[PDB]
Amino acid sequence: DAKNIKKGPAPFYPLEDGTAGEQLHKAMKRYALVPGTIAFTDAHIEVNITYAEYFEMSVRLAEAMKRYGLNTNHRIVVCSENSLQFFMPVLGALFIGVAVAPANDIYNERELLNSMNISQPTVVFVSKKGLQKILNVQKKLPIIQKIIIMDSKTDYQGFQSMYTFVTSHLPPGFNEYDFVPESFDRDKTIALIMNSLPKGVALPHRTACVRFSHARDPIFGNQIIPDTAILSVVPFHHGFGMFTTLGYLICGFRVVLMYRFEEELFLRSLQDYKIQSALLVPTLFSFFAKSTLIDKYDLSNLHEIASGLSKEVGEAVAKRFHLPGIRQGYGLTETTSAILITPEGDDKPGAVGKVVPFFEAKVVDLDTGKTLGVNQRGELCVRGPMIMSGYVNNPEATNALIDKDGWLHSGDIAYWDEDEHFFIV
Ligand SMILES: COc1ccc2nc(-c3ccccc3F)sc2c1
Repeated sequence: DAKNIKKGPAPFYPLEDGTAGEQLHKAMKRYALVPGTIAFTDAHIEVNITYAEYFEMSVRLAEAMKRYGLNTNHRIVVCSENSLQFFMPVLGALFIGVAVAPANDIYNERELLNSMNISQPTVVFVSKKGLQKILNVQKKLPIIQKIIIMDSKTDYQGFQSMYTFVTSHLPPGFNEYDFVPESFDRDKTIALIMNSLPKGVALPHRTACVRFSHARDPIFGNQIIPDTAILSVVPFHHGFGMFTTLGYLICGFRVVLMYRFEEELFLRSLQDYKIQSALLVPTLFSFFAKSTLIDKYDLSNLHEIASGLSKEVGEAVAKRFHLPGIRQGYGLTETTSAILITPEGDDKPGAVGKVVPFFEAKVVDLDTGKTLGVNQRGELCVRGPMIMSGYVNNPEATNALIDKDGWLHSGDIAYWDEDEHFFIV
């Protein structure tokens, strides 16, 4: 009964060929050519980094990693609080088909070990404040040959920074603008290994490329407008943070970051950076339903607040911020990014929105498995090319989640309405 399978429409702009590395390289190269185009802004220290800086350093890291001997048989871990440097090794690795495993930077040694025992990285990039945990983990995982320091210019405590690592490995006369990223099979080559005990979620490059179609979609993403700035407190190592940010880079936006929440810094940043869009994890929505300080800031450039909710809290937050509603999205680590998203300007309080392009969604009767019609409640199941290739070295868990037909069973109860909006119950 195809009428009861909700399908995404055609993408505004058709799905681009190329790896995720190649598409990020191509977009970023263009922005790099316009001086002063801002990529990231650290709200705490107030430092800006431009696309030219970001592009050049990413390309230098890609080439240095290649000369060091990394290739598609290798993985790297990136372990760090949100920062200006976080995406440099992520981009450099995607440029060369090296899989990236973000490790949650508040994981202790035990959680870290389990994460990295699944990802098995050869090189670990880490912030200064994570160095000790990584040193303690390296002891039990000798596969880690090299630790590189992210937020340092010079060597740090006997370890190379990203800058001196690059200098150690670049050929003479290296040209960042002549560099060409690696081409490979984007379905077979893993881009990201995300954590979901925790398991490892393998995401081929293909899932990111589809995300980049959604990201710049005027209905399912953000329209590419100049001088667009986003404020993001979301962890970069979590799919919500990872896949929104990569998409913002494709778009040329200014990504203003915070690595720890504070009420004044956050509202003052919205005001002073004239933020157009803001990202909140769910507990920060409850937080701003309680806030009264919002009223004291000029938030007239704010177009949207995006949520990775209860209909009550979302309604209150929208009102406090003087917005028509909340831009909700629903996704799992296992689906790369959001597979249901509030279509631009067509929000419904309490809905998670509509099926994104390339995807499909249904709800099924709980004890049965039978597909259901409008306004009927059952388990949400989704099918599309952003679904993980699988949990790493764990086929039983993978087969328990995704059926022989490619349907991923979300575990959540939902229903969809006559306009094809989904509601999670
Ligand atoms: C509001 O728009 C968005 C855009 C991306 C997005 N990703 C989400 C997600 C991705 C991975 C894991 C968990 C998530 F909630 S929710 C969401 C919502």
